[PDB]
Amino acid sequence: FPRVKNWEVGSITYDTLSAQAQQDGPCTPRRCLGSLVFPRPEQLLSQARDFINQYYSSIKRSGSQAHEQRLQEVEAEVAATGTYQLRESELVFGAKQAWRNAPRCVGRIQWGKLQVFDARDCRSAQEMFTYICNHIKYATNRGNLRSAITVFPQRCPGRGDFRIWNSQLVRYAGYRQQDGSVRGDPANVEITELCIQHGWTPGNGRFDVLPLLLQAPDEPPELFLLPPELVLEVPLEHPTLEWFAALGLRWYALPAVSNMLLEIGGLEFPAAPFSGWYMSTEIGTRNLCDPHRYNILEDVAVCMDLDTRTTSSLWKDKAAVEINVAVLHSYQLAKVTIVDHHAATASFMKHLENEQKARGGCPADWAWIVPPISGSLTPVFHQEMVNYFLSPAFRYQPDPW
Amino acid sequence: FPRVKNWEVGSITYDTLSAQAQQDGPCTPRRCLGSLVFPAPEQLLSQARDFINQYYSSIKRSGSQAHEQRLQEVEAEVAATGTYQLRESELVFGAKQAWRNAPRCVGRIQWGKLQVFDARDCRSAQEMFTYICNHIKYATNRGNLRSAITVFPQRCPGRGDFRIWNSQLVRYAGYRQQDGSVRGDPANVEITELCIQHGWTPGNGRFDVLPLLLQAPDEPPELFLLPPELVLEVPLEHPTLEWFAALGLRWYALPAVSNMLLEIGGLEFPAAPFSGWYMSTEIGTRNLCDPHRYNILEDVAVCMDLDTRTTSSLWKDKAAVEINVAVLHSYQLAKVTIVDHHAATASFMKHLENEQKARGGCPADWAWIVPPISGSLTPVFHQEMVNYFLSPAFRYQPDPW
Ligand code: HEM
Ligand code: HEM
Ligand SMILES: Cc1cc(N)nc2cc(-c3ccc4c(c3)CN(C)CCO4)ccc12
Ligand SMILES: Cc1cc(N)nc2cc(-c3ccc4c(c3)CN(C)CCO4)ccc12
Ligand SMILES: C[C@H](O)[C@H](O)[C@H]1CNc2nc(N)[nH]c(=O)c2N1
Ligand SMILES: C[C@H](O)[C@H](O)[C@H]1CNc2nc(N)[nH]c(=O)c2N1
Ligand SMILES: [Cl-]
Ligand SMILES: [Cl-]
Ligand SMILES: [Gd]
Ligand SMILES: [Gd]
Ligand SMILES: [Zn+2]
Repeated sequence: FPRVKNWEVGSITYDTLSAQAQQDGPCTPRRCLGSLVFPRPEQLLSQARDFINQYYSSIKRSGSQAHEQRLQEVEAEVAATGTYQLRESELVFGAKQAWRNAPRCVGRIQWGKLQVFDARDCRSAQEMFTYICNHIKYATNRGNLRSAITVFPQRCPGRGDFRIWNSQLVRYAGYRQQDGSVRGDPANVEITELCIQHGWTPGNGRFDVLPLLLQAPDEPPELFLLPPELVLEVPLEHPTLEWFAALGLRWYALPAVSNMLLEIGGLEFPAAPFSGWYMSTEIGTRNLCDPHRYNILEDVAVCMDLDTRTTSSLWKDKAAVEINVAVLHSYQLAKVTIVDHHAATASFMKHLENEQKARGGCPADWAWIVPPISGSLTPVFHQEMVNYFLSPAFRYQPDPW
Repeated sequence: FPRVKNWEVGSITYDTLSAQAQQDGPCTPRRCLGSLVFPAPEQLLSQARDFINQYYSSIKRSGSQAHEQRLQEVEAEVAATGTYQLRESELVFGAKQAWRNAPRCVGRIQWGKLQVFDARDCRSAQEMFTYICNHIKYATNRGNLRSAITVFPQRCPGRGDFRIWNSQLVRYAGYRQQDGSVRGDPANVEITELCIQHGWTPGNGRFDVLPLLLQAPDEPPELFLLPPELVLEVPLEHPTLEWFAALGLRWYALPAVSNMLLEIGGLEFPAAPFSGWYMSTEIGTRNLCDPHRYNILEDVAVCMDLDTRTTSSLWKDKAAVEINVAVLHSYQLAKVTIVDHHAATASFMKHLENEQKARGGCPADWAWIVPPISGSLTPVFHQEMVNYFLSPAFRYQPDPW
C-alpha cells in the first residue's frame, strides 16, 4: 500500500485503491515512463462481471435479488449473441466512473454531475450529426456550461464503426504555405487537409471553425458544416491593455473531445464525445502560447514593450500571465463558464480528500494535474500522487486511417 | 527500448541507456510512483567491476593490460580487507559521473567542469571544518561561482561515518515560537533545535546563518561557526518596485548540499558536500513563496496593490513573477552567478542532445526538471523523459540523529 505525503501540510495517506488496477501501465522497477503522453473472445465476461459488481456496490445493493439476476442475463446475452447491451442506468453509472477514473483530469470534483445522452440506437452520419448538435447546444446552454457525454453504439465484430474524425467538435483551421508555415492552428493542419480533401471550401484566416467529418460504419466519412449559431465563441480582450482586442484573438466556449474510446464493462464505444468547461490555462497557456500552437507569446510581449533581448527579464512569464488574465476576463464578460487554475487545483485537492474516504485513494497523474503555469503556487504541486488504470475508463485509440 | 518524443519539434529517440539501469526504482506495471520525493563481497565486487570498466572506457583503455590489472587488484584487496581504495583519477571520474547521472538535476550541461577536492585523508572534525571552509571559499570565488565537491573518507568496516548534520553548508535558522509560528526558514527548525541543544547561542532574526554540526567517526557532532565573511549573501531588491528592498529579504550565494551520499563502485562516501550555483526559481518561487517556507507571496501581492480577494485576478502568478525578477536582478547587481529557468532548461535540452549521442540516452525526472513556474514556456515541458538509476550516483541517506 503506497504511502503518499503532502509536503505543504505534512499529512500522510495510503492508496489502498491502487491494489485493484487492471491494465498494466508503462513503468517497470528499472525505469519510469510516467512522462510519456501515449504509453506504447470470452474475456468479455470477466470485465462484464466486474463492472456489474461495481454497479450494485455503489447503490447499496450487493448480494441480493437484482444483483444475482442481472449477472445471469449478461451471461446468457453473451452466451447467445457474443456481446451484450447495458441497462441505461448502468451506462450512466459507467460514464461517470470513467470520468471519476481519468488520472489526467483535474476537474473530477464534478464527476457526479454528468448528463448522459444515449445514442446507442443511432445508424447514420445524419443521425450522428443531430445527436452531436443536441449535445453542443445542451452543453453550451448560452454559456452556462454543463458537462455532457453522448454515447454512440457499442462496436461489434463483422461490421464497421462509428467514429468522429476530429479530435474535438470545435477546432480551428490550419492552412499551409509556400513555406509550410501555418495560418491558423498548427495542431489541426492534418484534419484540415482531410476536410479540403472531402469537399470543404478553405477559408481565409486563423480562426475558421473546421467542419465535422462524421463516419458511419463501413461508409466513408461525410462533411457536416456546423451551424455558426451553435458554435459559441469568445473574442479575447484584456481588462486594461486596450490594444489586446486588436490582436483579433478568439477561442471557443466548449471543450468537447471526440476521439477517445469509452470502455465500460468490456464494451467499446469508439464514438462517445464528452464535454465540460475550460480551465483557463488550457486556452491561454497551451493553445495560444505553445511554440507549436498559435505561438503568440512574443507578439504579446512586443505590444507590452517588454525587453525580449534577454530571457532574464522574464518577459515570457509576464506576457503569459497577461494572456491568461485576458482569457479569464473575456470569458467572464461573455458570461461563459471558465475556471482558473488556482480554483481548479484547490477543488481537486478537495476531490482527493473525498475520494480518500470513499474509495481509499484516487488515480492521479501528477504531470497533468499540475497546471502549465505557476505549478508550485498551486496545492497539487506539493501532493504526491499514484497513477494507475481503473475500469471503466476513457482510452486513446488509433486514428481512423 | 523506450521511445521518447519531443512534442514541440516532433523529434523521436530511444533510450537504450535505460536498459543498463544498475538498480530499481519505485514503479511497477501496476502503478507509477514517479512523483514520490523519497522513492557481502560478491556484490561489492560486481559494482566495483562495473565502475572500473566504466573508468577504463572513458580513458579509451577498455580490455587493456592496465584494465585487467586493476580488476585483479580490486578483487585481491576485497579478499584481503573487505573493501578497496579508489585511485585519485578514479575518484574524480566517479564524482563527475555521479553528477552526470543525477536525474533531478537540470544543471548537468556543466557535469564535466567539476572541481574535486580529495579529503579522504581527513582525520577529525576540526580538519573537516578546514576542508569545508576552503570548499566554500573556492566555490564562492567572490561571486563568480565554481562547481565543486569535497569528498571525505569512505564508509569502512570498523569505524563510524564522517557526517555533516546540516542539509546544506549555508542555511538560515528557523526558530519555533508561540504563537506557533516560525521565525526564519521553517524547513530548518529541526537542525536549528539540534544546534541549540549542542551549545549554539541562537539569534532571533529571519536570516541567521546556522553553525555547522560535524561528526567525526565514533564521536558526537561538533559545532563550528562559519566566519561571517566566508558566507556571501545578496540583499534582495526589485528593479522597479522600490518598496521591495524594505522587506529586508536576503539569500546566500552558494547552494552546497551536504547531506547526500556519494556512491562510487560499491564504495560509499556518507560525507561529500557539493555545490554549484542557483537557478533563480529555487530562491524566488520555492524558498520565498512556498506556503511552508518564507511564504511572502500574499504580502508582496498586497504591496503591489493586486486584488487578492479573488483568484481569477491571478494575483499569485503576478506576485511570484516579480519576486523572481527581484532575485535575478539582485544577484546580477551583486555580481553573483545565477541562471534563470529559461536559460537553464535550454541548456538542459542541449545536454540531452549531447547525452543521446554519447550514451544513447539520459536519466531525467520530468517533474523535477520542469521549473516550478512557467513550466510549459520552457522546452523541457514538451520533452518526454525516462527516469532510472545509474551508478555512480548521489543517493539520499537518513539523518544521523
Ligand atoms: C467540468 C469541468 C472539467 C474541467 C475543468 C476539466 C479539465 C481538464 C484538464 C485541464 C485536462 C488536461 C488538459 C490537457 O490534457 O491538456 C483534462 C483531461 C481529461 N479530462 Fe477533464 N475537465 C472537465 C470535465 C471532464 C469531463 C466531463 C470528462 C469526461 C466525461 C473529462 C475527462 C477527461 C479525460 C479522460 C482527460 C484525459 C485527456 C487525455 O488523456 O488525453 N473531463 N480535463
Ligand atoms: C552548476 C550549476 C547547477 C545548477 C543550475 C543546478 C540545478 C539544480 C536544480 C534546480 C535542482 C533541483 C532543485 C530543486 O529540487 O528544486 C538540482 C538538483 C540536484 N543537483 Fe544540480 N545544479 C547545479 C550543480 C550541481 C552539482 C555541481 C552537483 C553535484 C556534483 C549537482 C547535483 C544535483 C543533485 C544530486 C540533485 C538532486 C537533488 C535530490 O535528488 O534531492 N548539481 N540541481
Ligand atoms: C473534458 C475536457 C475538459 C477540459 N477542460 N479539457 C480537456 C482536455 C482534453 C484533452 C484530450 C486529449 C489531449 C489533450 C487534452 C492535451 N494534449 C495537449 C494533446 C492531445 O491530448 C480532454 C478533455 C477535456
Ligand atoms: C548542487 C545544487 C545546485 C542547485 N542550484 N540546487 C540544488 C538543489 C538540491 C536539492 C536537494 C534535495 C532536495 C531539493 C533540492 C528540493 N526539495 C525542495 C526538498 C529536498 O530535496 C541539491 C543540489 C543543488
Ligand atoms: C512530455 C510531457 O509529458 C507532455 O508535454 C505532457 C506534460 N503534461 C501535460 N499536461 C496536460 N494537462 N496536457 C499535456 O498535453 C501535457 N503534456
Ligand atoms: C510532491 C512533488 O512531487 C514534490 O513537491 C516535487 C515536485 N517537483 C519538484 N521539483 C524540484 N526541482 N524540486 C522539488 O522540490 C520538487 N518537489
Ligand atoms: Cl483545447
Ligand atoms: Cl536552496
Ligand atoms: Gd506603443
Ligand atoms: Gd517604481
Ligand atoms: Zn513511473
